[PDB]
Amino acid sequence: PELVQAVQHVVIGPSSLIVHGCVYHGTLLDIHCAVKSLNGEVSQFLTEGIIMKDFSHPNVLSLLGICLSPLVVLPYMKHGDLRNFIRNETHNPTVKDLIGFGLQVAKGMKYLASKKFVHRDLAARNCMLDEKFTVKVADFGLARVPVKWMALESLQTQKFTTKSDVWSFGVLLWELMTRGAPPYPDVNTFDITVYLLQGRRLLQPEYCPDPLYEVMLKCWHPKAEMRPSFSELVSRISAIFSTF
Ligand SMILES: C[C@@H](c1ccccc1)n1cc(-c2cc(F)cc(F)c2)c(=O)[nH]c1=O
Repeated sequence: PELVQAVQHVVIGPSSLIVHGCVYHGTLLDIHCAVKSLNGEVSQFLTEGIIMKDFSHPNVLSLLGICLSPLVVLPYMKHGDLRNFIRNETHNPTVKDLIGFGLQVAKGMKYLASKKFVHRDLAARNCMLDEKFTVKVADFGLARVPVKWMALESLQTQKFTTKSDVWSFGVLLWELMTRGAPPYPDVNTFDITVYLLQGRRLLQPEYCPDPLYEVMLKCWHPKAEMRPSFSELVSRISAIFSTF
């Protein structure tokens, strides 16, 4: 009804999209795009469109538009996801370049948080890279419609907030400083809640600066309230990057 009218500015007409679930290459008119096919719930998908169409930040993947299986049209990202990029042979980003990637994630997340957007699945596998190696926060498989990245309160209560996203970002920083290493590889899926309650945490990566590892430890506080906001994380990571 009114949702139907509110999504008109995000709806793309079939005479403007050429598709060539999963992601397929496609062309858009208003240009090269990525089109994900989505194999009650349609109502929640439409409100997401209204929200994500408002997005305009250099570190956030933009939503070009939506199709009526429903399709999602996103800008094409040449170097794919961040996690696979830091594990690829052809790319050798320095430790300063990895810190820089993390800062771009923090600024895009600062933007998402300024707009009251709780990501729910922040991980390096969900951040894309474009042709200029700009890191763009994205979701490659529905989250608002991954236990080794979830906050303690999310594991126990199933509640997701911006402070629980800060916890996921701490794990994302670890992934970057380890170059795509699986967090908690010897901790069962069914054992992390007790492991985290007992105080235990991920250890300092070999090539991680001491102030940057303190930042990861701040994101992993048992109290969500005691965790640094995204604005604070941008401030602290910019400070580290400038003096590294
Ligand atoms: C815009 C981008 C994103 C996601 C999170 C944070 C920032 C940016 N994005 C949006 C959707 C999406 C779009 C919709 F219109 C409805 C929906 F259900 C999902 C998606 O599947 N993947 C993805 O990367």
